Amino acid sequence: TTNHDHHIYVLMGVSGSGKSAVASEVAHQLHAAFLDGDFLHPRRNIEKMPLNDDDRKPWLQALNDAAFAMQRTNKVSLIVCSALKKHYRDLLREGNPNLSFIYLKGDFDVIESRLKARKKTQMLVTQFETLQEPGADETDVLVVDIDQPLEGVVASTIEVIKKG
Amino acid sequence: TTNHDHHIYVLMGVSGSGKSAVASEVAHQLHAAFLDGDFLHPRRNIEKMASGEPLNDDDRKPWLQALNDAAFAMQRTNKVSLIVCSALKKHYRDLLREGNPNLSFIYLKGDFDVIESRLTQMLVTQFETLQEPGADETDVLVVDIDQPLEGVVASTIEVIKKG
Ligand SMILES: [Cl-]
Ligand SMILES: [Cl-]
Repeated sequence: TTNHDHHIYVLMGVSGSGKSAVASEVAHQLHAAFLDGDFLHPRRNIEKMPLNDDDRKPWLQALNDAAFAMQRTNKVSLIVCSALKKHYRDLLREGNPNLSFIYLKGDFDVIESRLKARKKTQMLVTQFETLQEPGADETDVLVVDIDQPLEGVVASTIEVIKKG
Repeated sequence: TTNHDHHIYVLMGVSGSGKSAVASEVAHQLHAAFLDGDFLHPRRNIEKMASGEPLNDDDRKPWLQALNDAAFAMQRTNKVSLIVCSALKKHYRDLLREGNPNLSFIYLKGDFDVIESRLTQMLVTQFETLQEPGADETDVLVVDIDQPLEGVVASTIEVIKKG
């Protein structure tokens, strides 16, 4: 069964919005479970690695199943998944009423500079075109401004998680 | 491709050996990737634990394949990746190793006295299922869990840095 006393937060946003870094630190501070969704891409997906809907299908099912597994024994679970399209989000939501999204939101230049700093440019543009910012119909979406130092993003994400 | 410069450590051992607590802390201190493999279990597998039934080999199969896949995904962009998996049988370990030469195991080892205190019946069954890695398993590093968490964490870090 779904445990309503427990909750899943899917950190979403385009590649470069710092999702893993944020999730890892938040998880550590809240003693929460943490899953970087990027690790569940199918064998085949890693072999290819602008992915398509059919590409993402099995991945999103895996992430839906993982969230279900995580909420059984964890009060708080964080899953990183860009979840750019509303449909991807609805897929994560299936049978998971106790799941919400924390949208790490930033402008193109902020994300572009983080990407340029890492250890692509066109994909980022493509990232933004694909992204459908959650609208008023999605009431389980909380937004955090990533145009701030890492510790601030972390603390904004924590506030968003604790406000309820 | 496999990046032999990168490494995956599967923290193994029976339930109650503190696998998750150690992995979490280690990953954070090292900035390593971390996946608790329990989260990749198929619902049916979850359910057998619901009623308190000990798991089967065919049970564990897709679970292990997905852990194998996750290890391969983790090693592409992380120099150090930690996966929690009890990996009690030698065959489970072999499944995780397939295609992953850069995967080894960190065995959180303790006997029944300790794990019972650190912790009923499943524990007894865990030990029966446990096939302690022998000499034919060279990518197994052993960590004594009969010390505080801080020490376990430190011994685990040392094991990862020795190589
Ligand atoms: Cl990101
Ligand atoms: Cl454990």
